[PDB]
Amino acid sequence: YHIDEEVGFALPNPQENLPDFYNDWMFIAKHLPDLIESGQLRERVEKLNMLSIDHLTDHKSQRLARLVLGCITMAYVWGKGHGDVRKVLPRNIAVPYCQLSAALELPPILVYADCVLANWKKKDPNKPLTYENMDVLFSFRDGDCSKGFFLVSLLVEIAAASAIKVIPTVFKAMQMQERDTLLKALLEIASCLEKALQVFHQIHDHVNPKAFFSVLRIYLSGWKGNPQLSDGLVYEGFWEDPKEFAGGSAGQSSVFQCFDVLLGIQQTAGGGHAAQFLQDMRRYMPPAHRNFLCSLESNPSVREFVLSKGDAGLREAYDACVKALVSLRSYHLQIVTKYILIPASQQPKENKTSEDPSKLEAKGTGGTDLMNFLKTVRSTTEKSLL
Ligand code: HEM
Ligand SMILES: N[C@@H](CC(=O)c1ccccc1NC=O)C(=O)O
Ligand SMILES: N[C@@H](Cc1c[nH]c2ccccc12)C(=O)O
Ligand code: NA
Repeated sequence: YHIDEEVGFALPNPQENLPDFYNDWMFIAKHLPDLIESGQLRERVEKLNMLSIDHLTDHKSQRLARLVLGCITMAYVWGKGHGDVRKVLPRNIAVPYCQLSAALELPPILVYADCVLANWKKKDPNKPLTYENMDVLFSFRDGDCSKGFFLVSLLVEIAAASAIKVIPTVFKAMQMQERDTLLKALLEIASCLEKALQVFHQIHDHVNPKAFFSVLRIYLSGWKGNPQLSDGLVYEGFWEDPKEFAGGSAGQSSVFQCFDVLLGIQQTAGGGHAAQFLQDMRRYMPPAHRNFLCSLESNPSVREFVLSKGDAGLREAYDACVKALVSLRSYHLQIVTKYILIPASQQPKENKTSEDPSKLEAKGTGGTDLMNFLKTVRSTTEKSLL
């Protein structure tokens, strides 16, 4: 299911170079802060020729070309972010991008698996995966804090990954009726979620709230339910009608959904605004990760095993996992308040009164409120406690 032992849902050692044939793409993607600032980005994109994708012959090269083209697409549509949008993606970019995306079974828009899971490198290959040994491959604007946002996102992803390798033992232990093994495995998983919560605290010293809200969030914004692009984006020369696709969210992270499905927590079931959003977000995940979540759903319920047992220790190990998931979502609520809500009331993007966000200048849907969505997801988690 293309899950790594060290990095989990992340692409191990992403490719950094494309074949020389695609150098013109690489040059524009590496120079977006320059080309955007100078108002030359759009002109440069419109002057490219069409480059066949036929010389992208391995998965890692295709993932890199998809990160490159996705970054160029965000920059082209939004420009400087001052509201001067482009509603048609030119043929010479749009056609090879939609072909590539169909080969990778991903939508033709920048997603989490591009801008986080494939957008990193080690500075020192021989030194471990820590922030100060790492760097991102692409940024949009000078001072947009893309390095902090993408890399701390990744590191949280890597920390949660250490739980995914226990999930085999969880299911083996149930069928072997292995009480002590099952109980210890659940403690291990909770410990790994506790560690991802620790890593998530690093956001504050690498991402500035106002740069995120006022710069980086622009290029992470899609064209689903976006007043700037009511009917979607036109992929010239590929589809005749505009299409609507949500922007990046870690809604597109398997991580929280992986543990929702493992623990028998039903976000995924019986819900209006929520649940449906979580399931559509699976369309923005790499196919192998989509399948991993669906195989998980087909296993016996860990939760119902644990209720049937009359075992206070087993029940406590399970609750430790649910509790860690709750804390992660409580903490993620605070983050969203600092990085989206508070800036959006200080008048760089207006909602209602001060904190009635459609989530604002963003990407997929806000319905009424993203905090209502996020609170609903968290509240369902805490009602799963035994
Ligand atoms: C750092 C690692 C992060 C992870 C692992 C993560 C994970 C998630 C997940 C799994 C969801 C889906 C809801 C849920 O399952 O509870 C979500 C939603 C959301 N996240 Fe995050 N998140 C991270 C960072 C951030 C940051 C820094 C922001 C800054 C505002 C943010 C903004 C949002 C928003 C606005 C939503 C609501 C869905 C949407 O409208 O996009 N996330 N996140
Ligand atoms: N930032 C939050 C929570 C927090 O900082 C925290 C610190 C250590 C271990 C866990 C935490 N989050 C628990 O939900 C606070 O202000 O308390
Ligand atoms: N979801 C927030 C920011 C965010 C959180 N996780 C993400 C992953 C990818 C891209 C953006 C995000 C937004 O609407 O912009
Ligand atoms: Na582990």
